[PDB]
Order: sequence, then structure tokens, then C-alpha cells
Amino acid sequence: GTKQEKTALNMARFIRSQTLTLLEKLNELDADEQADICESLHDHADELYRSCLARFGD
Amino acid sequence: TKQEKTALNMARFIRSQTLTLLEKLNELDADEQADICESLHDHADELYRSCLARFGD
Repeated sequence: GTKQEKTALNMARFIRSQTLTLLEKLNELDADEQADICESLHDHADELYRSCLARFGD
Repeated sequence: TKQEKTALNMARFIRSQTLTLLEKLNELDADEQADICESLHDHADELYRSCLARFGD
């Protein structure tokens, strides 16, 4: 129902923001390999978020 | 350092949360989204293991 859809959409949103924050932290730590993997992870998180918005965004 | 541990904890959290969300999408029968989420969780697992080797202990 609406509650479950909203929770899922909200999780997809904070996951996307957390990948960006983590990428920023990894870059600050000069953790280059991890930053690279995290940057791709942010692409994937964006893809999931858009997909969730399409179904649950009302 | 505490900053490295912050990064590590965040990587672990993204792995845990993409797992939870995968299961919730499965419960919604939201298959297109679940497929994307499972791949996202694969990559979150990868990032975590890389960060753990670098920053852990």
C-alpha cells in the first residue's frame, strides 16, 4: 500500500544521498579505488531512485 | 582513524539498507525496481568489502 511504497521510495532517496556523502568522504581520505567504486555506486543508486519515483512517486 | 571508521560504517550501512530495500521491493512485487536494487546491493557489498580491507581493524 501507500505506506510501504513511501517507505521504499524514501529509502531509495537516502541511499542515493548516502552514496554521494560517502564518495565525498572517500575522496577526502584519498581512497581512490574506493571512491571510483562509490562513484559508480551513486550512478546505480540514482537509477534505482528514478525507477522507484516512476512507480511510487504518485 | 575515526574518519576512516566513519567511511567504513557508511559503506556498511549502504550495504545493509540496500539489502532491506531489496526485500521490501520483493514484498511489493515491484520487480523492475527489485532487479535494479539487487544489482545496487551487489555493488554496495563490493564497496563495503573494499573499504573493510583498507580501513578495518
